[PDB]
Amino acid sequence: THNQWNKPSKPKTNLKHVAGAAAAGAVVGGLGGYMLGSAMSRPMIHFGNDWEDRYYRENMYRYPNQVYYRPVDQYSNQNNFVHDCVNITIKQHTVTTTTKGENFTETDVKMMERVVEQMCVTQYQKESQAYY
Amino acid sequence: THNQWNKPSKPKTNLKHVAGAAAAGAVVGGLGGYMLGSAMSRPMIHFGNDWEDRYYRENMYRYPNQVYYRPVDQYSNQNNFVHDCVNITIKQHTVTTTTKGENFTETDVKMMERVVEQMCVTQYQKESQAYY
Amino acid sequence: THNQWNKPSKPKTNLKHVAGAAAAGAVVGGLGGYMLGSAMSRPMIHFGNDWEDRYYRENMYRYPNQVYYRPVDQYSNQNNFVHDCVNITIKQHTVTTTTKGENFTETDVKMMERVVEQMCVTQYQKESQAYY
Repeated sequence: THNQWNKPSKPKTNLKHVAGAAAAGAVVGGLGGYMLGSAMSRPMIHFGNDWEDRYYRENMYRYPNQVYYRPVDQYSNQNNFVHDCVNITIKQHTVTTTTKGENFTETDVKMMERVVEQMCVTQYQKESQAYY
Repeated sequence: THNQWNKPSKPKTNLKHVAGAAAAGAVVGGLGGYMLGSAMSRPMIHFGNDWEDRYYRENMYRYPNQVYYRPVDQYSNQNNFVHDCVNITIKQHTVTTTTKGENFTETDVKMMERVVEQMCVTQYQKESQAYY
Repeated sequence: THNQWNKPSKPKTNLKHVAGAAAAGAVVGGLGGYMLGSAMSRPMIHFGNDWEDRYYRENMYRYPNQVYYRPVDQYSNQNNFVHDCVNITIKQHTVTTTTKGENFTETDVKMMERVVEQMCVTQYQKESQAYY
């Protein structure tokens, strides 16, 4: 006789963001930036009744991977990448307070002429010759 | 006779961000940046009843990986990368307070002429020759 | 007779950020930056009942990894990388207070002419010749 009696009370099980290869917010590029043979995930959760006998499972597995970066004649002049050019600030600030003033003049002058030429300029070639 | 009796009360099980290869927010590049044969994760959780007998499982596993970086004729002139050009500040600041003033003049002057030529400039070649 | 009786009360089990290869926020590049044969993780948690007999499992494993960096004719002129050019500040600052003042003049002059030429400039070649 085999008797299995199961009564789990208010279980909570949460799986979030389970993947073989996870690249949710990845930024990839640049002549073969990311190479991956294979990726596998197998989370297992057991909290019931389990009874097994005389079985034969999951035998003789092979996972052969070859990941080759093997170009023959590769010429790259400019290869670049940047993530962020962030929080760049230029200001002229004045705060003036006069609780009480009788006979006065206030002058506030601000000039910005040629403050910057290049601020966030990543890749360029100027007056340059390349021969192949 | 076999008896399995299971009554787990209010269990909480949380799996989050389980992957074989995790590159969620990765930045990758640059002529074969990231090379991975294989990546595997098998997290296992057991808090029930488990009973097993006369079994034969998970035998004879092979995980052969070859990761070769073998380019033959590779010419790279400029290869670069930067994460962030962040929090760059230029300012001219004045705070002025007068609580009481009779017969006075105030003059605030601020100039910015040519403060910066290049602020965040990553890769460039100027008046340069390359021969191949 | 086999009796298994299981009554775990309010267990909490948390797995977060479990991976074979973890590169969540990595920055990678540069002509074969990161090379890895294989990476595996198998975390296991047991707090139930577990009864096993006469079994044969997980035998005869092989994990052969070859990770070869072997370019034949590699020419790299400029290879570079920077993380951050952060928190760069140039400022001219004045705080003035006069609680009480009768007969006075205040002048405040700020100039920035040519403060910086290159602030965060990583890679460049200027008036340079390369022969191959």
